[PDB]
Amino acid sequence: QVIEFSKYNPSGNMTILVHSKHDASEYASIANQLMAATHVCCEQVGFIENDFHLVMSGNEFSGNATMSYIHHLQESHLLKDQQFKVKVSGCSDLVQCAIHDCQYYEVQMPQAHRVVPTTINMGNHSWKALEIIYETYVHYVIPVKQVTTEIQHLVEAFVREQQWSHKYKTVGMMLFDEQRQFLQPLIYIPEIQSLIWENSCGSGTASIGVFNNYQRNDACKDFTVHQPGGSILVTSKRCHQLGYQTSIKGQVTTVATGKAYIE
Amino acid sequence: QVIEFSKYNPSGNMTILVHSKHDASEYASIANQLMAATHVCCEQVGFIENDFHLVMSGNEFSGNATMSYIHHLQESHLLKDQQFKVKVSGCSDLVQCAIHDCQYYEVQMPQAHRVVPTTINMGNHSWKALEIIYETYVHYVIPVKQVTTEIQHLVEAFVREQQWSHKYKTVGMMLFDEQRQFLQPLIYIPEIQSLIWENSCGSGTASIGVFNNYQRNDACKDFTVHQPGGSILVTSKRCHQLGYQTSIKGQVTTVATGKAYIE
Repeated sequence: QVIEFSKYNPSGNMTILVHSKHDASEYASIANQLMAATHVCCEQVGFIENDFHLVMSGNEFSGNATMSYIHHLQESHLLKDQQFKVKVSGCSDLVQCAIHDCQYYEVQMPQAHRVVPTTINMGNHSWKALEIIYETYVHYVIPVKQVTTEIQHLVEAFVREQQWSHKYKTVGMMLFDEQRQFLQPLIYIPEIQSLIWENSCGSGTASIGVFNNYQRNDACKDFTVHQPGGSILVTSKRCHQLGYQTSIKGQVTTVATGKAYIE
Repeated sequence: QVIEFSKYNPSGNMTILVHSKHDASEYASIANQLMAATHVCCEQVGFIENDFHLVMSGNEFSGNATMSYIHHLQESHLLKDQQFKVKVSGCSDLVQCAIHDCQYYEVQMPQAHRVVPTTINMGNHSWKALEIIYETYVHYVIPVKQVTTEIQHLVEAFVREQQWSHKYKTVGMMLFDEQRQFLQPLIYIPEIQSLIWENSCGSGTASIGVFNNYQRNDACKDFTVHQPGGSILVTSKRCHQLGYQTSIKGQVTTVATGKAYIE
């Protein structure tokens, strides 16, 4: 079976988009084969179906994969700088997207329902954190003076020991060096006990925007969040009853395009 | 810069072959970019230059990359089952290659100059091993009752503590479960202190052939060496003054072909 694909580098969160048409029932099997390290290899797969529609293999929403799709539209379909909406899996409403100058792509992110200032106990210390609750995941923004291997091991231990609400399909521990504007994102998937120190995290970058809004009572615009795989910008503002309104913006590199062979 | 490439799965030792023409001075820069995990990603890159010529990015010889090239010749250039020779980097003479029935590809491997039965001390135990000395590397075939994480950690410790002759560009620790015909290969590159538990190892599979010959005084033909990423067959015989004559044979899957973008 031949799969027409492109492989993208959105700040190291390697993404494949599929251009060829496949039955949606096959998406998980195709994506599982492409993602393998013994295959083309990537961290997530989207299927491209004015009719913009992106379906992630697991029906989840990905800001980094949506950004990759916007990049594809600009470089391949020669879309001009504009604001438009895209239908993406995991979102009830169309997602606000934009092509900006200098090949920056902006993606509206899921709404933070509420935040809770908390402390988490790891080893012999208490860490102030902001719990940010979304419809299908939770992030903890944990300010640190510096990211260290010791703290990473404490965070791994902490996530494996807690019992996580089944509401949260992913749990994010977002270690944030405020001075260096550096995010070291950990994503935990409780269902499969998967723990990953991500190269970059679009949803985590959006959480830094919410954190900034909560901490400062001011909007942030194109706030740079450095991560292991590059940087992503976050724009976030609390808009009265509409709550936090957050987008991320970044660049994407196409690393390859061609045919992948599966089955 | 556009690079026409194919990505191959030779028992998990992911290999890219480049089809487009490039200056040999550029091979290391192109290969370093393609191999990155933020790029197409692979473990080694060969450049395709009756004139069969394969140049590895680091001018080394790879049995698994040569096998991948033979696969390319069979599936793309529709070469029939035949014995032929290929010029490969790292070899003074042309390399004997074959396309066999059922898409098995055979590659003549570098000659083991000599073997030394030895013991190595790791922790509180002595392990019988066969030291197999080649022109530019050394392998230790270490029979084990079973491969364990504890033994893997002992082997890592052992290779980092020894002082290795500069003759040996790579050092291989070949943990071999004889009963299960299972090889757990570790490759150490002293110069860059790189330590890798390989998915598969063509040179290590050839060393198992030499080991079998030394241990039993008989030839082995299509002896199956199971490895983490699949299996490779080894054919090996000691031929009087010509010494050990060894080849490996295996299957290769093409996972993708297309254009990669670098610079």
